[PDB]
Amino acid sequence: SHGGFLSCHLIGQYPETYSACVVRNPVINIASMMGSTDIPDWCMVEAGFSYSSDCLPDLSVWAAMLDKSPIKYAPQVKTPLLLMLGQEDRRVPFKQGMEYYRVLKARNVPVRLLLYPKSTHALSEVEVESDSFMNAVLWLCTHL
Amino acid sequence: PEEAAALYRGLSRQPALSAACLGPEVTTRYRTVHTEWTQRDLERMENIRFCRQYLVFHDDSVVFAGPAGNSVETRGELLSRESPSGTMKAVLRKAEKQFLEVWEKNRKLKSFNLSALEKHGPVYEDDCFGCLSWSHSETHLLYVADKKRPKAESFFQTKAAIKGDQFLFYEDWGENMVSKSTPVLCVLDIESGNISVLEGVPESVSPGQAFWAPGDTGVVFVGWWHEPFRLGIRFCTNRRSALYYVDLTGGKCELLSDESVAVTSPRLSPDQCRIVYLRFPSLVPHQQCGQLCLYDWYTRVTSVVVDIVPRQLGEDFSGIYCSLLPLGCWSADSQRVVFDSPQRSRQDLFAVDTQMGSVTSLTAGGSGGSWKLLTIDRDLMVVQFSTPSVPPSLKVGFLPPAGKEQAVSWVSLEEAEPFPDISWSIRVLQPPQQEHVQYAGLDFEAILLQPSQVPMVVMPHGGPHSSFVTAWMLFPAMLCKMGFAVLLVNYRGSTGFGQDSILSLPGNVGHQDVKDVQFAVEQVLQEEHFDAGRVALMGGSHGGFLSCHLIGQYPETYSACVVRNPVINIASMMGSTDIPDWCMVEAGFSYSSDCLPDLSVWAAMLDKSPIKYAPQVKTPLLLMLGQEDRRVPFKQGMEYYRVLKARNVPVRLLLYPKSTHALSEVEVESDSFMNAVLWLCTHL
Amino acid sequence: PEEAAALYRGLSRQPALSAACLGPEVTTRYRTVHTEWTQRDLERMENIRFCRQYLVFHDDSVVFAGPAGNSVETRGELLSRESPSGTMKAVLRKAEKQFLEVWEKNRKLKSFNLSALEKHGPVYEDDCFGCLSWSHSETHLLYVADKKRPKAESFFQTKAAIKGDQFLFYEDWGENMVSKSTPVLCVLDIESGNISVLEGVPESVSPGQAFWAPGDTGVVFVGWWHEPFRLGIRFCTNRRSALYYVDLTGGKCELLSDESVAVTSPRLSPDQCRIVYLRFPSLVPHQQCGQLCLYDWYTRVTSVVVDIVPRQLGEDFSGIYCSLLPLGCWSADSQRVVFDSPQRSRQDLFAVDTQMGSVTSLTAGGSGGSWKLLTIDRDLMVVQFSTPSVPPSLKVGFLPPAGKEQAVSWVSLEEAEPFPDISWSIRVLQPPQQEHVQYAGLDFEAILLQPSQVPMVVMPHGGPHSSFVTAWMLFPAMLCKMGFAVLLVNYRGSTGFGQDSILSLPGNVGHQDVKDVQFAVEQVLQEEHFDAGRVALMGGSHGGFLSCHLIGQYPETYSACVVRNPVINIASMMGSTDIPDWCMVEAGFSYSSDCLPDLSVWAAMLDKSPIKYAPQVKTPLLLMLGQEDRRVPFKQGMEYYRVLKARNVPVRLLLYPKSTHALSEVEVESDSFMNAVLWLCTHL
Amino acid sequence: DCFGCLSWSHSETHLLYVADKKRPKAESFFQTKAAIKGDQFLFYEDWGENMVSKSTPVLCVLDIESGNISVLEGVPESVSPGQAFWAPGDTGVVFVGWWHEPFRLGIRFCTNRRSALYYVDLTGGKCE
Ligand SMILES: CC(=O)N[C@@H](C)[C@H](C)O
Ligand SMILES: CC(=O)N[C@@H](C)[C@H](C)O
Ligand SMILES: CC(=O)N[C@@H](C)[C@H](C)O
Repeated sequence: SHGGFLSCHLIGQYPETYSACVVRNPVINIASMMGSTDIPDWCMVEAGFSYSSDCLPDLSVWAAMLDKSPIKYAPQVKTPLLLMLGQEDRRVPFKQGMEYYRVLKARNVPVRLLLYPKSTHALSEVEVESDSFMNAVLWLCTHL
Repeated sequence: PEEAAALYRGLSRQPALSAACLGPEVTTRYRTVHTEWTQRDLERMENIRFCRQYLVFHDDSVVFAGPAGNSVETRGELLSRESPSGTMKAVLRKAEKQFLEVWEKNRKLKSFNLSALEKHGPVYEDDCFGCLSWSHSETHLLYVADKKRPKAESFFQTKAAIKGDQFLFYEDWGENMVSKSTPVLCVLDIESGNISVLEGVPESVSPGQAFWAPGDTGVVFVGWWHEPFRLGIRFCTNRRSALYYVDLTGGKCELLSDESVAVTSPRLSPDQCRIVYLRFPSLVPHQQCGQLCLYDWYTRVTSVVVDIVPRQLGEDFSGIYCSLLPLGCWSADSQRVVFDSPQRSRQDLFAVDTQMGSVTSLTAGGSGGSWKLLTIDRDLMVVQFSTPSVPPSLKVGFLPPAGKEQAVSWVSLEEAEPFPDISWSIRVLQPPQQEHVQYAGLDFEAILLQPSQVPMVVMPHGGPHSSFVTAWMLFPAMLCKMGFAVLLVNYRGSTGFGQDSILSLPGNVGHQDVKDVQFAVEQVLQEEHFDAGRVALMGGSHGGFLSCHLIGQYPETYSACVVRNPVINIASMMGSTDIPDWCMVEAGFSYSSDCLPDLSVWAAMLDKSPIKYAPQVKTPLLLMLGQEDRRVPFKQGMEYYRVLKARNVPVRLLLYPKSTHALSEVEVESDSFMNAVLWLCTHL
Repeated sequence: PEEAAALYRGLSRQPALSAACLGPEVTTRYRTVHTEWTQRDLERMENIRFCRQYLVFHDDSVVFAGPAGNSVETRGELLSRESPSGTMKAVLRKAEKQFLEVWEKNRKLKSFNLSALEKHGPVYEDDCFGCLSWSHSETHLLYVADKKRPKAESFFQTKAAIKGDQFLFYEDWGENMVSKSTPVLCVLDIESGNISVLEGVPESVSPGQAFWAPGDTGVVFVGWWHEPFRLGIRFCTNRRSALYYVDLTGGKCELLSDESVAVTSPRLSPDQCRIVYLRFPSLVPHQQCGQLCLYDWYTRVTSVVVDIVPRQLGEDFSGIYCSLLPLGCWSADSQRVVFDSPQRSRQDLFAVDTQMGSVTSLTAGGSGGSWKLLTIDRDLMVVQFSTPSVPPSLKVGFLPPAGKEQAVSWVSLEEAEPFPDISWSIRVLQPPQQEHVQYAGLDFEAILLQPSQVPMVVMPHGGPHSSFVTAWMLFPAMLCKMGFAVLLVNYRGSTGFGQDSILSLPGNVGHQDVKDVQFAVEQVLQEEHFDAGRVALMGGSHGGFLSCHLIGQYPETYSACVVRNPVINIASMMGSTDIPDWCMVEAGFSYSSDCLPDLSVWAAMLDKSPIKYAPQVKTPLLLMLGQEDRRVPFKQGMEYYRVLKARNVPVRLLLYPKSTHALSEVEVESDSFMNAVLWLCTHL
Repeated sequence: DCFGCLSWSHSETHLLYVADKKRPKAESFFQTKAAIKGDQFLFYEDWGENMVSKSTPVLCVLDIESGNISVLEGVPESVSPGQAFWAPGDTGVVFVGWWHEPFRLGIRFCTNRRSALYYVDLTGGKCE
């Protein structure tokens, strides 16, 4: 989640310091996230603007959320990545990981994706959790 | 609510044609024509498909024609194709599993269980990739089916395969193509019963629309490029593609057309010496005017039989706008091709010579109407004719020799009773300031329906590279029967008006078509003298986008609005859809796969979106959304709904948990239409 | 096992006719004939039903005939009936629920949901009671459906009806009629859409076979008596019944025939002035020779057009043995009736005049074959012809005027390729001592199939009041193809040999037919010079009872035996069968509802049971039983098996958990047949 | 855990819990009949993440002796109640009310939603 947001920021801004990365349901674009989520106030508060129910964001607000997003550092990533997404996630929509995956695939960077059709923001199902943990451990053992 | 329900029940009774074919000629001479029809059953809430047979006695003249039995309903049939000689018939049946059966005479010769053979995935039943072609030797069959994914198992499995790859990701072809990643060509031998997959298709290409080469030596197909992404393919004819030929044995592959432009709909002449297809020059708009290209099998040469008409090539032709050519389109002489294309605000049939290059309109003249060609075999043409005031009817004609094509006589196999309470007309409108510099002098049209103090309903088409034609439309007809004058607007950028009209729209979506619709409404109100107090809007998809723009920029001109799956924010839409290039092209920027938009691009899409005018809306609104829509995500309507609800504006919302971009389900369509009619009747 | 499977697959491919109808006459004159066929699909393990249409051009002569399309499979249709004028068509569709649809031209006019109206139970799809008749004014429909049982609830029900009657007992009509207690007549008005149940049927009578009276004033039906018990009705034509007429309004009821004899199959003349039905004089045997009775609607008089033939009325007639007359059986002149009846060891078509009383055989002479009449309209007859060496074929003929009926010419619409590797013949046998005193001079027949050191298979028919006819039988044909000579025996007591032959059998079942079968086998072995070392037996129901007797009474004459649902003890069967009368009659006693069998009765039944010879059986026996057989309790076979097993006699038992007395399910029939062949082959 | 509650009465004779409200029955326009027509596919907003099909809860009180179930009639219209418990003396119910006007923001992992503490009498619908 937010840890994935920080991990993407770290692998983007410091490319030659890490050898692997595993992220589950990350946040990639705040501006695109605001339109499709159940907590639109989270994006406004984290960006730095007060949230108003009867309001429409201006161009400066969108510019701020675009500048703070990790996708801005996408064309500098050079570390293998593994993503786990929940197709029924409603807090962080699953398209956020897919746009990052598309950007990384366009530049020919090794990326692995696993999509769970019935999971949620927590990945709390026994089978889902077991499979995700085993895949992450094998990925880390193989690359490191 | 009882009168509206009765009217809908009455108007949904009329059937619609789906396909046609011609049987072998029997010397007593006469022929049999097989027609397939579809209808809506409201008691069962389903789409019933049935079949019927007709007999035509011919001497190059239609001596006699009549029915030859009753209608028998068929269930479970996906694909069918009669034999080239008419002896046999191959059918695909979805009995959970899939079966391929070969009927001959009055007995089922053999049926094959495709699933239990464990060689491929489920077959393709769509029109973009689905194909079933008999061999020229009548001994083999060919079709397209999904590839076989290796079996996967969990890490912790009790055992008396790849472990961990259970939940891998497989990308599909966007809208209405769920779980369709990579198709493959399969060939079945009827005698032995074996199934073999071809081994010459390039890795980065998905094949389709295959047919057997002359001599049964190879397979000719159309390949679509899916590297690095899989863009949406429904309602889009700008995807990179090519024409390929692959030998049955050895895996040899050869290229037959250019690799930097879309090519589609290839057909083979009865003489088995030439191929004709459609080529699209540009890739920016999702629907444009193509050119008819011809390829010689022996001489190995290519030519352009028809070209792109800039504005209009004569008073009868405006360009080729059909996505798929008919399954049978050649003539007996193997020198002429008959197709059906839109023209202005109607649809017509055209015949094109592959040597001279002239195009002649067979249905030219008259007051209007829509004609559709179903098949042509041995110079016998089967045609469906529809008009806004009469349900579709069936007709059979004979193609006269070259130079006298316009003198064609029709025989009515099946005629439907018309509705004499609907009068329709076509109005031509010239824009004022509003005209651009590169493209000047263009005019658009609008169809007006009135009964034969009158409220009006304005309907713009989606697309925006689509068009309205004078055919049988259920909803406008029932609205006119209720007492509403209906105006369907074909603004600048529609199809059937030349390539310049299509090319003018991109880069100006939001400030040019809205003005065109408003001007059409104002001119019609001034001329026809209707009731200006009660005027309503009702648009679907892109039309909803235009309707929201209209109700935002002109608040005191309308009294109601009904929108289904509208587009509200382009910038937010770009991130979650299967066609990201649509937003970039409509905004005015070239689409690049390896690119990230800047702040100026986001500012442009924000300025062109209708949400910018949200705090000025003062008209009641009704929204219909599909929770499983993948072309226009359903959050787009919900953000507009939230903005309108915050300002305390009366809004009604209906969400269908299993619908799609089309709302094509019988129950969904019935409920949505009834709700819209009640809303319009109550508010107006 | 591969060769036998391939042979069965090849021989099961041939289709079989099910029904036929004739369309309206069109003046160009020509007519359309609709044929329905059934086939066995082994890949899906189901029975596929499809339809086909033919065209016949007539000038009272068949000028031309040929096919008019392909075959389309239909699923979910239970009952159908074309309109009397041919304009419309009513269909019953089992889409969980039941629908009644009215098709006209190329569109479904209206469909009614029968279940949601909550007026009656499920409709009847059988042939004994099922009926669907259009009104003479073409505005109403009539059918038969189960009665409505009042709702019941448990004593302890959580509530936000009768309590305690949840598990009440409702008696059904024996075999193959589960959950069918009391039917009722329902009339549906197409215009309004209402459904009304008639209110004149007597309480102690179940109605059926209804049709509209002349003038659309009332309904004429056949009523069956079910007081105090409900005896089995399948394969039985001796149940008390009568002919009743009930007015639509007022509930008036009238009787038209005698109330102390079975009457069935009433038909109405095209002139709408007379009715013809079949009357059965005796009630003892389950199948006998009836008489054709005629009733005048205006004069209110009754007469006997045909009577019971004691031995033989000429060299071409032996009596009427058909349970149901064809749906269309009258002629245009409304003075002649055409039916199909067995005669000796074949089946023929007969025409009977209702004024003179003479019966003429249209298919008289020739070498053999089986003819079946499907329909006759406007003196045009549709006929199915089958022979043991050729699958059934379709034919169309014209009925010549009176006095020259034997000069009828046929036109072959559809002909099936024959099998030239099978030769069949008919043998006549005269019994020795073995002849009774009351009935002397009777002779029986046997059909012999041989290829065109040979083992033989002997097959007696069930019934025992049934018969074998020279028609297309799958199992004897495949056995002959394997290399087995097949002998089908029609012992004394079969049908098609006069009333005396039928009446001789009762009271002597167990010591007379066994000797007849043994004599036939001995004579055939002596004459044809086959291999006496290898001779097998195979039979079902009564045939199984006979087979068991033979292998016990004659120990060293057979080398194997395959029985199916056999009768092993009549005494025990009496209390566990739906037809307890059969046991009493066959044993030689008069069945009485109010009677408890004495010791004498029991003794007789046990002495005729084949279990009294069990200690001597030494032939390997293959037993196939249907767990849900309600005609012959499956426990019968079990008791025989136990005895033989205890005495160490090779017995293999294959119990089907859902099969009935017929074991007709494709999955059961395919396995049973296959297993049988292997068994016989191995031992022989 | 946000709204679920089950509290015994102080007199040990009643029970109280929270359950979803009752939506009026709806039917299609074309229904075969031997209710509101057209409102079948109306929209009901839920409480965001992991709370699918949970729009407006209500307080229910069950009497063990008689077996009747009664819904309280004092909760304000624009407030969803929860975390209820019996007041001292078994005279009323004290609960926490969350505001859902005009939107329903997500509530899982969030503790900044506007709310208040309310007291409602069993009979009369008095609210404080
Ligand atoms: C409050 C929230 O949105 N959290 C997601 C970003 C992550 C599960 O942390
Ligand atoms: C191509 C596309 O996205 N169309 C939607 C906006 C609408 C169904 O028109
Ligand atoms: C009349 C009848 O069904 N009898 C049984 C014994 C058998 C099926 O023959």
